[PDB]
Amino acid sequence: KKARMTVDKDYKIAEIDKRIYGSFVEHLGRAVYDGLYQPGNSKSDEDGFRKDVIELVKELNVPIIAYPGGNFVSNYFWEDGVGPVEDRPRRLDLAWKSIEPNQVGINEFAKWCKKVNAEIMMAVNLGTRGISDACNLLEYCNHPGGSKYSDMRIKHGVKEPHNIKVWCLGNAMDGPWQVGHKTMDEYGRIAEETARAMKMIDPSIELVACGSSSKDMPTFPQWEATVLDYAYDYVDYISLHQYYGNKENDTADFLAKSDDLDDFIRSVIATCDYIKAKKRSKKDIYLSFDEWNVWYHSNNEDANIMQNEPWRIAPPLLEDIYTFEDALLVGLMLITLMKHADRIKIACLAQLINVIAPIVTERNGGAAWRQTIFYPFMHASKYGRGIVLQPVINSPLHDTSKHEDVTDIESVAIYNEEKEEVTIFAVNRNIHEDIVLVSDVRGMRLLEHIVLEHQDLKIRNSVNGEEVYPKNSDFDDGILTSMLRRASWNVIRIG
Amino acid sequence: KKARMTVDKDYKIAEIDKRIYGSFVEHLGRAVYDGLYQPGNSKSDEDGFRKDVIELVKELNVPIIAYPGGNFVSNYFWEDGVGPVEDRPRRLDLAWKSIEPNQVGINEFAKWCKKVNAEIMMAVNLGTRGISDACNLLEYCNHPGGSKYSDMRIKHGVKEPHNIKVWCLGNAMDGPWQVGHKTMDEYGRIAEETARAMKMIDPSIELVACGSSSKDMPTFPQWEATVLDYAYDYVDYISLHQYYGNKENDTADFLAKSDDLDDFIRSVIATCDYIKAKKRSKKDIYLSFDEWNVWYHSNNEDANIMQNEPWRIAPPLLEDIYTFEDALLVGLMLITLMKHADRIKIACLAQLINVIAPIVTERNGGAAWRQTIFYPFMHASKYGRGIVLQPVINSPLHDTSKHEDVTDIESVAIYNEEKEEVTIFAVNRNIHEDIVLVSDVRGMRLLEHIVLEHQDLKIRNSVNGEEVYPKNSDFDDGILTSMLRRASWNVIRIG
Amino acid sequence: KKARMTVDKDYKIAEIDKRIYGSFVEHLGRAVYDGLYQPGNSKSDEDGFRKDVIELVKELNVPIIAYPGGNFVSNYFWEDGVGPVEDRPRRLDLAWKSIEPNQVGINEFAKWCKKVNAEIMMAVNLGTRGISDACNLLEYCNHPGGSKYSDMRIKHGVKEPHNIKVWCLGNAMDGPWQVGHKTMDEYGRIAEETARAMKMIDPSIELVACGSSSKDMPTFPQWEATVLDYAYDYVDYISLHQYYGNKENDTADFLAKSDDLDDFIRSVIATCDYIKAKKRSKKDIYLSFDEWNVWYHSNNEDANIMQNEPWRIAPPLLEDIYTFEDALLVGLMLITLMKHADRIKIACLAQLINVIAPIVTERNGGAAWRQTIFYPFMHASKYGRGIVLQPVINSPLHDTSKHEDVTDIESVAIYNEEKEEVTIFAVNRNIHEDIVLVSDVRGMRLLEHIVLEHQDLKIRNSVNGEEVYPKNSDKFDDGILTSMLRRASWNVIRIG
Ligand SMILES: OC[C@@H]1O[C@@H](O)[C@H](O)[C@H]1O
Ligand SMILES: OC[C@@H]1O[C@@H](O)[C@H](O)[C@H]1O
Ligand SMILES: OC[C@@H]1O[C@@H](O)[C@H](O)[C@H]1O
Repeated sequence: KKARMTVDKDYKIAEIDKRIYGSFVEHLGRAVYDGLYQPGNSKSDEDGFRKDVIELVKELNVPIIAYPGGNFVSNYFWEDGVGPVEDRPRRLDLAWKSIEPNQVGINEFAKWCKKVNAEIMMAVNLGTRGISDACNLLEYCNHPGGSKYSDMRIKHGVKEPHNIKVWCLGNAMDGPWQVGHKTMDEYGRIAEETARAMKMIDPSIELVACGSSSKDMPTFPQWEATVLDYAYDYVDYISLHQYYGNKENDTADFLAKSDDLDDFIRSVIATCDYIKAKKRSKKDIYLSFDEWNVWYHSNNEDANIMQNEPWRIAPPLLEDIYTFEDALLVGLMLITLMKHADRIKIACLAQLINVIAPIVTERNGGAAWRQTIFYPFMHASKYGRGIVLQPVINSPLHDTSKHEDVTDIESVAIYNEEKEEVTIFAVNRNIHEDIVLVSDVRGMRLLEHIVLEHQDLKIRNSVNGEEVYPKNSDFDDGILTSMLRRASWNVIRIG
Repeated sequence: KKARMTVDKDYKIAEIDKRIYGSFVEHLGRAVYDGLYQPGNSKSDEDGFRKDVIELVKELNVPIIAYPGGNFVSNYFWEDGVGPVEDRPRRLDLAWKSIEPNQVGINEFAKWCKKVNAEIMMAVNLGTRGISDACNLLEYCNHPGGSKYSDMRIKHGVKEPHNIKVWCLGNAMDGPWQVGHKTMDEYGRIAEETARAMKMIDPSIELVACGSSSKDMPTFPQWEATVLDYAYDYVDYISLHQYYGNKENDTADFLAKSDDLDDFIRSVIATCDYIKAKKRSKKDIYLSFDEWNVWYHSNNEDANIMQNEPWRIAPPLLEDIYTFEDALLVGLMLITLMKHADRIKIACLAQLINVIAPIVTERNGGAAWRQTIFYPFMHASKYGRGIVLQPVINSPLHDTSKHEDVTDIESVAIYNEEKEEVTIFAVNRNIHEDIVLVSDVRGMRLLEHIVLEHQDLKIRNSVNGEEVYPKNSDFDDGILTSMLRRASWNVIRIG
Repeated sequence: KKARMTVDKDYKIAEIDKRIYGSFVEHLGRAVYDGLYQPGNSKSDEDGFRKDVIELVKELNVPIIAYPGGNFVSNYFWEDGVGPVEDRPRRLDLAWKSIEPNQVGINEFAKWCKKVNAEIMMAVNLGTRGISDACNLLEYCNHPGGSKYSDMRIKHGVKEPHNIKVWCLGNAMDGPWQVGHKTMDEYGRIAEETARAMKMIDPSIELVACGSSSKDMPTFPQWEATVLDYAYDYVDYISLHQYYGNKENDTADFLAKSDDLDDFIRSVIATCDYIKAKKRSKKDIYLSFDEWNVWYHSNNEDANIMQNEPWRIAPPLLEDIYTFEDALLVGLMLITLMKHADRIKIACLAQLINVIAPIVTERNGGAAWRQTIFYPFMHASKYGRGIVLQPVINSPLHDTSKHEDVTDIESVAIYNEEKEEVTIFAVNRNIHEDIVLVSDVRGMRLLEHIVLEHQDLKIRNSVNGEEVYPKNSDKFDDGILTSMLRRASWNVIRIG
């Protein structure tokens, strides 16, 4: 019932890179068509972008958006999505068994990222294409002018280069369900050679090597080791993907899965440092966690849609509707991301609009709304800039059906120096027993105490109203005392 | 003089897949140009197809035709053969040192297949092209509309999709004489990935993985093992190729060669089942015998042509003129195919027109006529539909120069119970002795004994007449007693 | 003081293939643009070709020129350089951080080679491209007509096929500074299948497989053995690359480096013979030394030009200005090449115009002069055609900072039978002592003794004048030719 945590400014983990509050838009389902892009809608601007969605994205303070995939990119031909729209083909999207009409391509999606105050992180097709097509796309986007592909961008109506900073070398290609599956050795080579050439066009870019499609793949983490062995000198990040689900309907074990996330991350870091010692390099590889979220609700509808009604434009795929308990895990996942901010410098919640997303528009042009997971992310991105202090914590333990010694209270604190504030994120993942956390600030004024709680752990949000929303609700010597209700998300700020 | 055999509808082998009576047209020599396609000719229809050639193919009841190669496909660019004929290029055909004019492409050959009531088995180029080109060709042929390459087919004048059922992942590429020669691991990888992508576009197709170019390559049968190991989950067949020759002028040892055919088939079946165990699959790989024939007569003239008269259109290559003994061995090969109809589901006489073919057009628009090998195939395709019955047979044996204990009488019975007939196929390949076949027919009337025989084992057919052709030449109890002339082919039907 | 040589016309090494006097033009720096190709210029002809440069090349009697690279070729798309010039794109040259405007492509460069009496040895892109693109280029260039790419050539205004004889399968691709870098097994496989398919289009061409970037690469010589293992039956040559520098500023050691060249050539020959025994083949692979020169003066200015000033048309890259001691090592390398004429059949001075070149044009459109290295190459190419006789030399030796037992004199005799000339090429690389060379022409009138010498080993040529240029002599009565060879000199002594 008690839990003691001592924060101290002097005990840093690292500065937060803001790109860990990024997200991800794939040409999948209604992410784009009847998603952020709805040409005649009364709620859209003259370019067809839903303005209410733009506003909801800006509320999440997303600085970087992965695009356009995802499994989609591994058979995408980028030239299909630029130039006059009347001349753009329709294409089969093999990954998601849909027709892609290519109304949104590089230039429309870059315009959209301007409107939501975000940058693109661009993925290139290394499934069915290779080096020279990555070079062309990079020249098109980043070279000012005076060459075949920069002048082509100019002739398409974009005089200034997009100057995309981070590029991703394909998508995860270790699974037998993706077009252009590669062995680790094949992918290591194409990534090394694509990376080599791209850095010769634009040496200021950063590059992401793709890790395994999940930690459960038998080739994890040898895949990461092999790719980094080949490409180390030319890439800056390795990517990780992780999704969690609660089909077993075990909310106690569900919220313990953040422990598996912590272990996955350290595994990837050890793998990077193993290859570091092997190359005798002084460079550190950072982590790009460019696919993470809860994902399990829509699994069976998606299987129906493929292949019952295949080859639709914008079929409603991956439309997970999230519960309060899902928001609790998304919050736990964010706490775990923060705790490893010394190595994780990029992360993308997957995905942003409609597809397993914090932001939903109702089908056929309907209204936009916030899912339960919208709010833990909004809080983390708003108050979680600054310096991650080392959580030194003793907290009660519990076991679940499949995890052991699960921390009762997961927590981290982030000192914003320019603002003299200190924000403490804490989840009580004791489903039953309320707990108090006593926090010895030895720093270094109790601003507020925002909470995400609800009676019903399976409650949902909808276009008819949010049942889950930040209750701006609930310190005086040096020790801060606030109470963590069972199954709750807590944002405690100090000034 | 005496050989005995028990026929019994309870010792089934398998139901015959009629696709074992298939054939093969490659863009080679006079197969197409000055072959089935002759636009000026008086005997040609509105599309330029020779109508007498069309009639002869239908007499063979060929249900499936492989196209368009062959070594030719390994450097073929299928876009060169579709669209307005005025804009189609002339290409160098490296395999056969010829100019391909591309007057006949997929759409013309598909129309021709309709007129001979056959359908296409399409090979894709995995020599100099790869995944995305195979996907484009499949989309073009099988996707109905609303996408780049399907709409391209429609605009080219073919509104409905061809819906090609069986595709071949390349041609054999183990030979140093083939453009795009692959190692077995290289071919396995590209076959695996091409098949994976193709089945995402059209999951109803079947795919054929290529075997060794012959049983005599050092990489047979490890090539088959390796390809199947990579691609097992996505393919349905493995291909086999076999040609026999009588360059040594030894008819006895020549006719013994279907024994090595049987052994060859067993070797490939064992290879498939070894991999099935390795995979723990419940699927059996079936065999596609998409190249088999006698071929040796024209070998020296083809050296002359490729080496000194290169880059012609329609050079007269591979124009074997077949003898009566060649027809006997073709019959022995058809019997062996029938004996393995449990695993062999597709087979292709290589080839259908002019090129090592049962059908010949003279040259420079001359008349069409039937080679000796035409009639064993016509008999087998006409009456060999139904259930292959296990041959329990005790026959005299003989030695030849290079074969030991060769059975004198080779035989199988097919039981068509929807017509209530039992057709016995038998060859006496003892050339020096006549032999009586006592056939115990555990019942279940004789309707005819049909023969191909001749005194002159080297006699040929020609445009001036057929010397080898079906003769109606000649059981009461339940015991079928049939006299099998030395070096003869026999089709004895009971009902 | 005394070195003795025995020249017998019956002790032969081999007939000299004149393609050992080849050179090389890459789309690099000012080789093409502001070099051989200058449209506006008063010195330029109807095609835009500097006529003064054309005549300078013709004096070197260069029979074959490799083109278009070099690193450049490894990401070159040849179609960008043919067809109407108004429709040719500008492209990023990742190798040299330049813009390639493609005003000179294969058909302009083929015309230029006609004007200097040379042929192209063409390199195909095996970096980012492969089999089918090499087939297309070979058909465009060598197939008469009646097919897609041969007719395309005709449509572009070249009715006759170029009929290019020697093709180079990519460029060396073992280095991490190269677009499309390959492991030895990757390159082995791609070279094998490119070669196989190309020889089906035109069986009369000859093919060069690429060796390592230099002997110093860790994968040398295993790269050469693997590529030859794969492609042996389909290729005719293996390539070698060698450059030398004098950044340590040690003239004696510098001039000893032809000894390393000799060791390098033998190592590659052994490698060929190893694979030959492995293949039980009756065919020897021949050597193509298609990059060799002195190269070091311009390294630092080159590093500055990328970055700081990247993506220019025609940046002034690799503009080494050669000293007299550089010309001596160039002469020593040509002597070494001559001594291995039985296996080296193609060699390429890298490069011909402005880019580490014997011929310079001064930048922004004039005026064109000859570097110090121009002249040993001119002598070797003009008088070094015939039979390499076997060098029997008793030369005094000397040690240097990093080399031992270095001959003071390097010499080789080339017997021309259609002229009754013998030519003795000799270098005295003892920087300190004149040496008399006694040649016993067990033969068989002294025709001349040409000399390249100077008091300043660091003196350079320039547009303002040649400081280094040929002179006579100093200076044969029985069957005994005696000739004093100066301190640090290049010597061409001719008999008739
Ligand atoms: O997040 C959506 C999909 O999940 C993963 O399988 C893919 O990378 C991505 O396309
Ligand atoms: O039947 C002709 C040729 O036989 C084999 O050589 C090839 O696969 C095929 O093109
Ligand atoms: O000679 C110029 C360069 O030297 C080597 O680096 C390359 O092969 C070539 O491009």
